[PDB]
Amino acid sequence: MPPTFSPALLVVTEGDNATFTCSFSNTSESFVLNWYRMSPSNQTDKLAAFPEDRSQPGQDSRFRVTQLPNGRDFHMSVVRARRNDSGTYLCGAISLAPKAQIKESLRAELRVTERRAE
Repeated sequence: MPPTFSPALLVVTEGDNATFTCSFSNTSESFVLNWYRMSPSNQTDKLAAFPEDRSQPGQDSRFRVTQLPNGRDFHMSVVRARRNDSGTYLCGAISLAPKAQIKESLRAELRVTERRAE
């Protein structure tokens, strides 16, 4: 039922492929799923989408969407995360029609900790 994005806090190490889970419910039989970073200025920046609504080849390819065999569950991965990727994130969906509008999920935190000594 509700548009969800979890865990509410993900803690990872520098160079990890940091993954969150989105979950969505819709009346529309088909839709675009999309992903955002939320700024301290309270704006949002587009990261990735499925089907790919990212438009341009200037999108950072580290941000990955993968569709799960659950049928309505989705893997949002920051492939090779650095300390600068720490911040707030949130998920969304929108129908294929031109009259559509974005349904957003609740927000979560990404936290990237220092690469350990070995």
